Amino acid sequence: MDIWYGTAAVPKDLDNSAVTIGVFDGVHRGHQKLINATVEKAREVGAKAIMVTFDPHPVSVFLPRRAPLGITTLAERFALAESFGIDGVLVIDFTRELSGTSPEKYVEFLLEDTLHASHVVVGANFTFGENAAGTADSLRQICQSRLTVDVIDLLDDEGVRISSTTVREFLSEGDVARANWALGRHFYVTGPVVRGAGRGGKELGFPTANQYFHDTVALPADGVYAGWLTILPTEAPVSGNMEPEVAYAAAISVGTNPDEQRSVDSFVLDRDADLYGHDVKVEFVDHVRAMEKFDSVEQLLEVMAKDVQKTRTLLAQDVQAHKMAPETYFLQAES
Amino acid sequence: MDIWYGTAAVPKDLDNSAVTIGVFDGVHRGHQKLINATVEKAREVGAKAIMVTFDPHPVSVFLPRRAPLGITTLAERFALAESFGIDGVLVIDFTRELSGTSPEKYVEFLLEDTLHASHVVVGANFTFGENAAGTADSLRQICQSRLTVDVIDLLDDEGVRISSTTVREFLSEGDVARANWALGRHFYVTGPVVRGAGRGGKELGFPTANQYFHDTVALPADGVYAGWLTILPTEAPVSGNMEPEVAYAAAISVGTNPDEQRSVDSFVLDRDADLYGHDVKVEFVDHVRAMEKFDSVEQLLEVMAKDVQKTRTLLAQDVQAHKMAPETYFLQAES
Amino acid sequence: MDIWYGTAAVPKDLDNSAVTIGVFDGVHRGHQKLINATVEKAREVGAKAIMVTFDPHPVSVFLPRRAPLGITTLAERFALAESFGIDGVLVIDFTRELSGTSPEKYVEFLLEDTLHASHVVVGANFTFGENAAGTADSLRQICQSRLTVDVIDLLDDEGVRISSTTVREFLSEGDVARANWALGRHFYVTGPVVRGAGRGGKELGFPTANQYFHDTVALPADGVYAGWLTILPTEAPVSGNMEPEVAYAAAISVGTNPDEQRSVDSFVLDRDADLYGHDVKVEFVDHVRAMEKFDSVEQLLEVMAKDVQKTRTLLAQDVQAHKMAPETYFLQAES
Amino acid sequence: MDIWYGTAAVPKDLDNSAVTIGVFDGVHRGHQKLINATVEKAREVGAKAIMVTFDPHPVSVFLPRRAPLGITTLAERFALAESFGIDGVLVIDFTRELSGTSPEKYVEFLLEDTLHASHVVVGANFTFGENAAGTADSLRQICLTVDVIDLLDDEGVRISSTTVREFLSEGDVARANWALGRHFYVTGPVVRGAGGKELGFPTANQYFHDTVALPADGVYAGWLTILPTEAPVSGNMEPEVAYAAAISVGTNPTEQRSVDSFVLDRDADLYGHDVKVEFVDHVRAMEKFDSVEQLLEVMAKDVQKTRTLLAQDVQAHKMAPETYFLQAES
Amino acid sequence: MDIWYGTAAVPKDLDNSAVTIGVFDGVHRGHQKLINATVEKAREVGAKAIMVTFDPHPVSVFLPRRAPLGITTLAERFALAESFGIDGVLVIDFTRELSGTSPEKYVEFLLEDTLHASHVVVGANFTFGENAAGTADSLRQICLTVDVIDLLDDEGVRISSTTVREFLSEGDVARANWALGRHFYVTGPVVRGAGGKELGFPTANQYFHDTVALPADGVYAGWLTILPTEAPVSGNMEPEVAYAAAISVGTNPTEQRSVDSFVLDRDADLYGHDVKVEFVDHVRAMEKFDSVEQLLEVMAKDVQKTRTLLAQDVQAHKMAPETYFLQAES
Amino acid sequence: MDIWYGTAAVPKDLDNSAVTIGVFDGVHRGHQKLINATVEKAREVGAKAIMVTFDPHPVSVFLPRRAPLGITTLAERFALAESFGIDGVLVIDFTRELSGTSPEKYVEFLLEDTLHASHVVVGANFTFGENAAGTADSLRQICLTVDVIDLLDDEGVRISSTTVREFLSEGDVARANWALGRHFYVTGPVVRGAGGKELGFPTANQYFHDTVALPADGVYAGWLTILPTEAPVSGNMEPEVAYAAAISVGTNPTEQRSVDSFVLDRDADLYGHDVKVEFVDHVRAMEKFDSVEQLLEVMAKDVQKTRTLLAQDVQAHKMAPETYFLQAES
Repeated sequence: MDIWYGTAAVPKDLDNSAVTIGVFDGVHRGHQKLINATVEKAREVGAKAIMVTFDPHPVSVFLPRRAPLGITTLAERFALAESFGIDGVLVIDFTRELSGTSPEKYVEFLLEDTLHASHVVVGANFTFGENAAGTADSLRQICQSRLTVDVIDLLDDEGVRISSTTVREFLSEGDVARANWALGRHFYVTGPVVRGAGRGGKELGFPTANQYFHDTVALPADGVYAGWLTILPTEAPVSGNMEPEVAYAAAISVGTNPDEQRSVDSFVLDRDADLYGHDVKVEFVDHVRAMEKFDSVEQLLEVMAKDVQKTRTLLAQDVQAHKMAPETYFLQAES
Repeated sequence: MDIWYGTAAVPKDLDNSAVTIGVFDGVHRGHQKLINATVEKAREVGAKAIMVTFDPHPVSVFLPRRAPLGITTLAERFALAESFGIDGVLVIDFTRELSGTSPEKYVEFLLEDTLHASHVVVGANFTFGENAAGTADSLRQICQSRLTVDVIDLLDDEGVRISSTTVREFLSEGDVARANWALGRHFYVTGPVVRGAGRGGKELGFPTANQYFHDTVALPADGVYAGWLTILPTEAPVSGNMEPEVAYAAAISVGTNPDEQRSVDSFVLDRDADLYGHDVKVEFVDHVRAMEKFDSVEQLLEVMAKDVQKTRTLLAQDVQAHKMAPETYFLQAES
Repeated sequence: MDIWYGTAAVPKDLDNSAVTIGVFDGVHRGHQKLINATVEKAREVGAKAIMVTFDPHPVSVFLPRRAPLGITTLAERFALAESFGIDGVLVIDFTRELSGTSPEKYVEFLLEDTLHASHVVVGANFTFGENAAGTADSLRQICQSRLTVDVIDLLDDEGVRISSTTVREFLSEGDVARANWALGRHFYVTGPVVRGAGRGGKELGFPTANQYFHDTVALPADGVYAGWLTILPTEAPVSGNMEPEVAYAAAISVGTNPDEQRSVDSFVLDRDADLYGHDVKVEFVDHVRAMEKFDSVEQLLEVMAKDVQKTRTLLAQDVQAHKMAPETYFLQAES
Repeated sequence: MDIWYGTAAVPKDLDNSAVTIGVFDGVHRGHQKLINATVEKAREVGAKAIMVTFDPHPVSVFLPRRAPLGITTLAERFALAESFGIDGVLVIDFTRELSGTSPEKYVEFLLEDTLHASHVVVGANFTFGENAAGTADSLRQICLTVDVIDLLDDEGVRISSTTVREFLSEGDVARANWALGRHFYVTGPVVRGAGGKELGFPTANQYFHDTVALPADGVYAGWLTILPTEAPVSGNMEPEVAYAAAISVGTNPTEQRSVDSFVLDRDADLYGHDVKVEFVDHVRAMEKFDSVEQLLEVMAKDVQKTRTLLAQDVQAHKMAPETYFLQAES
Repeated sequence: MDIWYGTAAVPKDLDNSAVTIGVFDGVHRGHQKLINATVEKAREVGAKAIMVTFDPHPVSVFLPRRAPLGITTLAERFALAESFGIDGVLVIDFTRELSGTSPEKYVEFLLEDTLHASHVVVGANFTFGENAAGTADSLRQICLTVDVIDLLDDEGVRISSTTVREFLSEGDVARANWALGRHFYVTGPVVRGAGGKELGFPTANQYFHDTVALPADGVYAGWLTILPTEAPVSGNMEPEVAYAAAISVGTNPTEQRSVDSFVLDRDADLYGHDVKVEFVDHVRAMEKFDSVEQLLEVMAKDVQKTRTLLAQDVQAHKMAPETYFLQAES
Repeated sequence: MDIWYGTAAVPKDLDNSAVTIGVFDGVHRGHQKLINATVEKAREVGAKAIMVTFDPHPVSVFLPRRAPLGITTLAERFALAESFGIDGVLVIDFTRELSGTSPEKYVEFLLEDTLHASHVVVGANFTFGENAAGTADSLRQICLTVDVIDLLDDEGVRISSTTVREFLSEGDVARANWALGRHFYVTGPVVRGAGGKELGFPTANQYFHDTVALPADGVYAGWLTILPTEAPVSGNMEPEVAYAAAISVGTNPTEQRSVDSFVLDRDADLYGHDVKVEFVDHVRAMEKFDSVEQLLEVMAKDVQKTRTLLAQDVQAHKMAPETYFLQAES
């Protein structure tokens, strides 16, 4: 999949495209409707399916450091776009271009001159141009004859509007199950594993993996979650009895540095391993409990054992729910 | 108007004075009663009207960094004193002098030896001398024969006690209208304009002016306010269509750095300007709304347009209320 | 009293001991039951009475920077142990040894090989060995024949469980009287006195002593307390009219730096002194009031005088309660 | 003078203009040659004299926080351009536009479509377009009359923003001033320091951010002016008069810079006012003091030396202020 | 290869082993002599080749934050040991064990009870036990065949972790590489910088913590490789190919280090990928730039010099990468 | 000894006194001449010997955070004054009083009204009143008998707070001690470091703020004393005995100072105790270590050198401690 930063990086000999445009933060189920429609039309006419997206977040251009939390990193947005069949992503920076352009010139410059589009797919909530004057309705009238426009309704399901906003609200409440339901997959983060408390292995109380994430990353509320930890493909040696590319059952503690840097510390069920130096994916399945303070090692280990018990039950159920479950996983029936 | 720092800076040949003594933070309507009485008596007897005030705040001498927030800067206290007819301000630093003096020696040294006063005006709540032993009643008895004393009742109006404390409470609640009512003018701050989000001009979403204030400055609660922005007299060129010395209608967003440094970002109605490098006065008129987070540029601009609508209405009313309104102003009837 | 850090520092020719094992944070009334039983048995058999304790806190090994607040410093734990008749303290660091040992090998290595114990005294809640598998019951069965075991019930009195946890809860609520009741003494801190607001002496509003404590130190909730300040033995000269080794009546303000560094500022009743450079012990007796903000020096001094009035009453009562009262004290009947 | 941020801010009805282009940092004597040529032409033809300049500094776009120190602020660059008769400044941000463009489309977009220029004045070192391909040579060929002006050499010294920054960093403010064609200055609010009659408390305390070019740490002779204000002044100073001053430039150790001004023969405290400090000559390097007696002695010597140096500056009145206060002795 | 943290992590059923012991920082050519001897023996006897190493660095236990800079990370130490055929690494933390022990009980506890060693390979400088009393001499007497290998001297230079750190600190990466027996490298994620087609925006921006040994600030010729990934790549680079690159090493002033790579003749942005940067030779010391023209000119000269140096590296292909991209000219 | 903060704290019924005035930082041998003369007179006449001193340092009032480093703390200044027989110290804060006053009213307010002095002893360098106008000369004329004592010169060296600070900054503690008339020392609480029997873990770890004068970074021979306490001591040290020690002075890089004491032939941990560290002579400059073997070797050499130097100090017993512990060998 091609990735272009700014209109000037798009190949001049681009022949034809079907285009979808949006922030696409999270690539949730509504976003997938736009992408699927774009891919389908591109196939039909023998064109490239192109996503136009935005980095930095358009809100951050007006209100620096008050933009919405990123449901996914830009990199994972690319990975998700590719997985749903996008052939190219054009990333637009509103501090560089297209911020002060009229709706008419926006379409002329972006859709026609740059992308040579024959079809554009946008959500009902789409806006564009100076002071957000262009709407989904405007785009339909501006693109009369010149190219076909498919405006897709926002997705309402089980009485909830699926949007980046609603996914962020679920995460903030610790309702990862509802977040997952709206995303169409397990919410996840990926990152390197650092040195933490003790060394991973025989001690139940030392995490298998310690990670830190910056305060622009959307994470579930502080607490303990059932989930799956996967060591991403690697030839580096692994300390202990975990293999790369397998989803291992884990109890995951999300915390906040006492400093809004967040910690994600994973306790892998029934395994003795230390994952320092590896890149790992952590997917969240369900909430287990709120954070609490411990007054003794005995009490700490007791609560950890209960976390393991409930995690095992939640994950045994997740494996059945199954469109989301991992293809290759490890979960023991008991300790 | 003369400004003296410490008793030693007062001219030795000072002939005669009528004196008022207090912190005078805010120079609110009660303070104005003390000042007006002092100016009147000074005129009658051909004397100088002198304010004795205190910097740092007397509370900060005992409890550093727990003094009350400054309603105005010391500099603006001077400007306000001058505007009500004070001829000289004596600024006393309790870390340097007069902290451990008996009431008797306080009067002897300050009022007689230093200021050569024939009249003193104080509020009913006045205290002085070591461990605050001197009261308004004490001053009357100590100054028998030697000089006349006028003790003025604290101001109660519309069932509220007008004091620096009550003004601070109104500001903290976001009730700038009540603060203004107690002050007898629009609450304001002045400062240099810095570089902020984007550049001021055609974009409705970029502030016309970005400012920052230290955490010792009393400001209204975080939120959006209707008010007036004035570029103070200057020969420096101005980017865009604002002229110096005119009060321009503005929607003002008061925020807090996510760090208790406060931001004041002003969106000037119907103008396209960037005020970087200029000193500006921002006066607050009324509360418009609480702060909120924005999930899209469309939503942000929508709320900003509603802020403008309500600001225009509040300011059209302010112009009529009129003892406070600015003498030279710009406010369009519509966008 | 001997203090050994780690098993390797214990004398190889140690002949015989009666041992008690625990964190012992606070050396509260329950802890004293364990210590008293250990001292008694050691005397009976002509052995050394040994405390095995832990630093860092065992919880901090698993959850760094989330361990419980220290009721006392390690140093004061030593001082308290000595005062109840302990002959030696062995300090174990679980990052260095005994963390991953089986219960059987824990007893073999620590109690037999290192301490040559003939008797061990533990609380009903005692655990030991890898993943806390050893209990008070396990210890009894493991030590069959080899050495006698006395397991002492946790102390319940007046419907409260006396534990380090309950003492910490009382302190956090500002209930120093209940904390004191559980400890069997006045809760106290000791530290050097630094330069603070003004200089101690004639001014009622300047503290006699300013102190700061790190955020790992358990202190009562922010507010004002009645208590006793003692200058610890010293030949250094003392500014003002306080003598070393006398408990002086004081109103103590506990605060928090606006930074979780805590301040303890003591206003010594009826004394004029500045304690810069001295080490001082501050013991808490009862809560007087919550913290408040002051808008004037008059108001500040008024509240301070009321603090003195209530402090004098609370301390006059404390002197009668008397098992805790200080042996040598200064408290005037009136100002 | 108008100020436009970006090409889209420029009025569409701009009928005609004479344009000069450059960073113009310091608006030194070489820059004045370009501006003077641009203004003379415009006033001759009744057209607007336009300066195209750059913020952030073009280097900082490639190397953030490794750009050269600002000889003046952008605000003072506007003030100086206006003082030399420029009618409009267009400020270009290379992170927003005119970066990836070729020389051909740079000239078409900027000079023709945006500014409708009939005349353009540039330095011999001028470059433009992607990879700095465009040169003063490349501009001439593309038609719009083009005046290319040699870089200024005087007394064997190349006058450039670089050579001015060198003089300042070395503490040689006299040479800096000679290259600038005026006294180097900074302007800013006065903050609280230590308050007067006492010789050792500064009349004014100021701090500056680390991107501001200042002379090397040391003591300098200069002039302090209170900028026009109706606000009251504590002590015996009046606004809009240049007062003789010994100026101590320092660094906050363990690079926020301090500029503390001791005004000669005046007893005043300038807290809250905006003040202009112009530097005339170097007096001495920084030193540490072990007693008050020593400090006050060296300060009296700073004053003596300052009087002499400023007396000379007044006589060679080309750069001296028009209304000033300076006593011959205490 | 297995990795065991502490003696208690080692399998109890470890029947037999050939062991080498040391800090092994950098796994330089002297270290390879020890590892090669340990591996040859084990493969001969069908036993496990074991490396006992130390984290934290033994010096840091006595002098926290005064330990020598890490030539490689502990992770790269594992990767290198595995590359030379080591079957297990035992990592010892001296704050947990083997510190207060005598030489006798060190050997008994570590080599006999834990590793069941029949052969041990150590450097002539090896010491152990409390107060570094144990020596290579003291090890021989205690029976387990012991091979003590002289420290490596080549071309009149002692090859040690110390001499490698010296070469790096001086900017002499060529000599560092000669002592290492490979190109010195670092690996890490690429972060955001300034985004391409523009020569002056780096292809990849990286930062490193202050315990990482890096060459002296300056510009170096090297190779950048995108580590194996299925993630998409922006621009015309493929994973697992070594691309020619001019690498600028810098320091965040007022010691976080930056490593910014300008990949020759490629237009790409490697944000979010993990990248290996190997250093071949020094090009130039750091310098400041006063214009874009100057910056781009020096960058073109960096590219020219880099092409030449890398051409030489390719020819002397002992340390050169197996699959690489390098153009003879623009 | 009484301690009064400000003139208003002094008892009104103070009937008579002999006064000395000065900063008295370090209470060096020149200061002792003034104090001795003041005490002898008072004890002769049965009056109080009074020292008027200054906090903050008078320089810091003019130049905050540019004052000279404190040779001792104010607390140790009180302790030293008391040790030389001073009956009261009056501490003057120049930001509170005696600043704007003339020489005449300074003497009237301080010496007559406040202290009721019949005798005053000052150094030849003494100044007072606004702008340091008052001198030792100006004091004599104003009647109160006045003894002005020359500054101390010995072995061709001027003994002053300045020359003591110079010796310390250079690492020449022997010369500092000679000028002081005692071993230079600091006192403070011992904090946690790395815990013993191990030679390389310090017996005591301390930190000091950046206003404390300390010798240059390096290793020194000295004595460590645990100050009187009933608190238990871990290991084989007793309170109130001076133990031989190798003392490492260091700086927290990227200026908090460390003082880490390795007590000879003792196995102890002094966490939580207050400790006095006195410096006798310089052993070596700081160096970096690349191995534990090297570190322990140099530490053994530090111990050997320390034994020799302290043996000499004991013999020339004028500055040596009265009760000490020092072994001739391990």
